[PDB]
Amino acid sequence: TLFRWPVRVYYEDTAAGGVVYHASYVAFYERARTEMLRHHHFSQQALMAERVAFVVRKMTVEYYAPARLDDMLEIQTEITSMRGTSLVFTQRIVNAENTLLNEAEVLVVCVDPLKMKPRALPKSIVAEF
Amino acid sequence: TTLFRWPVRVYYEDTAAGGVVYHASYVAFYERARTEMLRHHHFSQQALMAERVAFVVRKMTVEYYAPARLDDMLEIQTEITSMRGTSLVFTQRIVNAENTLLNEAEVLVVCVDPLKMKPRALPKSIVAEF
Amino acid sequence: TLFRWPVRVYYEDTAAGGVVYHASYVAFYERARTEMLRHHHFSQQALMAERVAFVVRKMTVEYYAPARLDDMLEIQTEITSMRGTSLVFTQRIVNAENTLLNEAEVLVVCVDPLKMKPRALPKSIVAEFK
Amino acid sequence: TTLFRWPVRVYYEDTAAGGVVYHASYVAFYERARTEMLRHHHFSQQALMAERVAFVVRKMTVEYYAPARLDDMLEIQTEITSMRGTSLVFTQRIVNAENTLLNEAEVLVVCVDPLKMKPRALPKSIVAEFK
Ligand SMILES: CCCCCCCCCC(=O)SCCNC(=O)CCNC(=O)[C@H](O)C(C)(C)COP(=O)(O)OP(=O)(O)OC[C@H]1O[C@@H](n2cnc3c(N)ncnc32)[C@H](O)[C@@H]1OP(=O)(O)O
Ligand SMILES: CCCCCCCCCC(=O)SCCNC(=O)CCNC(=O)[C@H](O)C(C)(C)COP(=O)(O)OP(=O)(O)OC[C@H]1O[C@@H](n2cnc3c(N)ncnc32)[C@H](O)[C@@H]1OP(=O)(O)O
Ligand SMILES: CCCCCCCCCC(=O)SCCNC(=O)CCNC(=O)[C@H](O)C(C)(C)COP(=O)(O)OP(=O)(O)OC[C@H]1O[C@@H](n2cnc3c(N)ncnc32)[C@H](O)[C@@H]1OP(=O)(O)O
Repeated sequence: TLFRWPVRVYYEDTAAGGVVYHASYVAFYERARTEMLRHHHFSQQALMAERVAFVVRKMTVEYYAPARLDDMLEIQTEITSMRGTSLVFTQRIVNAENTLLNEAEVLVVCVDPLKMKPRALPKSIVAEF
Repeated sequence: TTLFRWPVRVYYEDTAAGGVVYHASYVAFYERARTEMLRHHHFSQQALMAERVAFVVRKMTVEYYAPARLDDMLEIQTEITSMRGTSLVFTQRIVNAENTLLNEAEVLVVCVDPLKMKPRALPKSIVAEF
Repeated sequence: TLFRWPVRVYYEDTAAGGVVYHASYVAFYERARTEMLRHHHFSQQALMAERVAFVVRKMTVEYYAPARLDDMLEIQTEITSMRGTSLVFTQRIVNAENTLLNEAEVLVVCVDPLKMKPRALPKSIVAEFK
Repeated sequence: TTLFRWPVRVYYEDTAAGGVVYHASYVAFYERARTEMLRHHHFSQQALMAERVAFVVRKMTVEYYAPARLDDMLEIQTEITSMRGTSLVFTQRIVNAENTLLNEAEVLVVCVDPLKMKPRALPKSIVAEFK
């Protein structure tokens, strides 16, 4: 099931060319994944105290069109694959005219954050998705 | 003054090793709140740029009283406390969900022509509003 | 050939939990491409005079092991293919024990800065990196 | 007056729309220079964390006189001007390649135990380095 998250573009996100810096979109995608988890009752600050954490293992981003200061964007996010210790997020960003700006596929691994050691997905998360 | 409130969620990008918000992130938070205060009064800084009007920070003092942390929902509070000629002073504060005062700042802002970095007078539209 | 660029990890690059934030690596790779180009005298000035800019079209990043605060990293960068209007950069990050932390493949398109429309690579870029 | 100098190149990531360096990026640059001044004196904050020693910014004043721009090579200049109990004051400035003064800052830094966010005395070996 799709999760939608709005993001306003501020000065901090722009670069000298007048458009959003290509790495700023990477952060935007992370916020949307965090809010999708939050919507299903997962706080990563809370989980870290339980020695549960999620890290990016692989990421592909393809850039089609720019965003500019003051644009209101929408990040669209789905969990498309789920396995033992990892899951795949498929994401994209559109602007207020529904123009596709870019899209990403993100492989995420569940780890023990003190050992950086992969651990099985909590069955709560497997059931919730 | 007419106070303006803006909520901000703390994400991983805002945090640093050791588990508190990085000190420069607060500076960005304060800027977002000034931008949204302007938006609430019908001003767009992308729009004003084509009109050769922009705002730059000239001086800033920040007090860090207590840390924010990952997943905190914060409130930025913003007032314009002084205006004259080309510049204005914002007084801003940050509180958390307990109403703990985490941070406060005083920001001197100068209106400039962006293609030249010259100070120019605050345009009458702005000063009329605030 | 191979171009090497050192990068020190600072607090701004780290996140809560004590590792480098994943988007920080993306900026590190961009610095190394910029410095690779500079090493061949393709400074920003030189690119502007050639009426070219470079934009990232597609990028894949593999995160094998974390960098941490105070690590001195080495970014290794090579142009692995060059065709028409685009370049592919292959890049890797190792730490001071030569542990492979990260690698990336970056498709970069040559654009004119007016419409940001694709344009053929400058003959000097082609001549230098063939 | 044992000044420490640190060079910084301005990259795209540091700039904002309009073509100047974003005002918060200077704050990061000053932090890098303090960290390198500590490193030159043989201290690592990652290592100090393991000993429950950390440094946090308590107050900062920044003055923006003139902008840095893409690809400028800057020099950050840093001195410790006060050192007392749990805290130090850093005085810093940024010049560009023509020695134009772009920026000045004063930063009050407090030593804390990072697990309790509670101030503690400066490590004796750090006090010895900068006295
Ligand atoms: C971490 C501190 C806690 C706080 C979290 C901070 C949150 C902030 C968010 C970020 O910015 S994360 C920072 C950037 N990312 C990193 O630093 C991660 C660095 N990578 C690692 O440390 C290791 O790669 C990792 C611990 C994630 C995995 O180690 P391994 O090499 O032992 O993984 P392994 O080979 O055992 O396989 C793990 C899973 O990935 C799958 N996998 C690995 N490579 C794959 C691939 N290339 N394609 C498809 N699947 C792949 C693999 O099959 C398996 O799936 P399953 O067990 O569910 O079947
Ligand atoms: C820390 C983990 C590893 C290090 C990471 C370094 C990252 C890189 C550098 C940074 O980015 S630092 C992040 C930004 N700075 C901060 O988060 C510092 C936040 N400030 C504090 O936690 C305290 O002010 C500090 C421990 C430094 C000093 O506490 P004190 O009480 O000893 O000093 P002070 O007298 O100056 O405190 C002023 C006011 O803050 C109040 N306060 C202090 N800590 C508080 C607290 N934890 N919660 C609520 N209020 C607090 C304090 O009681 C007092 O209130 P009143 O004036 O009304 O009496
Ligand atoms: C095009 C940008 C559009 C907006 C995009 C940014 C929005 C996002 C928010 C930010 O991140 S703002 C970026 C950080 N802030 C700055 O870069 C502001 C830099 N400051 C200046 O360019 C000038 O100080 C300013 C135009 C604001 C005022 O110039 P003034 O000379 O009329 O005022 P002032 O007397 O306060 O300037 C103090 C000293 O700086 C000197 N100065 C100013 N501009 C200079 C310059 N360009 N080159 C060398 N010196 C300069 C000025 O002459 C004077 O030197 P002296 O008192 O020692 O004689």
